[PDB]
Amino acid sequence: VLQVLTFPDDRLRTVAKPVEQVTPEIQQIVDDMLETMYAEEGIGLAATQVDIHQRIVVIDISETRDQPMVLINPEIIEKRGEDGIEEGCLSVPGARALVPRAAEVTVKALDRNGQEYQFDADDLLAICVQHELDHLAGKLFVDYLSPLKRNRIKEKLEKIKRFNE
Ligand SMILES: [Zn+2]
Repeated sequence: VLQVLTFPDDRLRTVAKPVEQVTPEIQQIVDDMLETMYAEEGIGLAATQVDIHQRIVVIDISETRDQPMVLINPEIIEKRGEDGIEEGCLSVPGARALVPRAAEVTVKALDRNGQEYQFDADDLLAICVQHELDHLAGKLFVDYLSPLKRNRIKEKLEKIKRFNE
């Protein structure tokens, strides 16, 4: 029954806790998060973004939208090089900006079945991994921008929700 939190919500700054065991409940969070992500046409989503404060990320960067990746307790064990591309975020609707990142990452994680696995990534996946793990640390891509640009984005989003609740 998930919707995405939007900047400047303080719940987006919560540091996620490790998942302890991959239970059917965790599997259900995973499934729901993938449905949300596809419906919002995203290529990644962190649990923190739907107010679930546990280290779960889902990603699909494929143009055919059928190559899902599930990352439970992901950890970047090595970063190499520098790169960056234009990023957006379902939690920052309407904003896009170049973010400096590592070019390559080595990532360890559990899959949807609790199997630990390790992989290297570059290009869009490396970027999306970094972006999504930032969320689990309470960081948003607008944190890499200038204050004036970030403040404008914040003010525009606050306006949108000013009559809520
Ligand atoms: Zn994001």
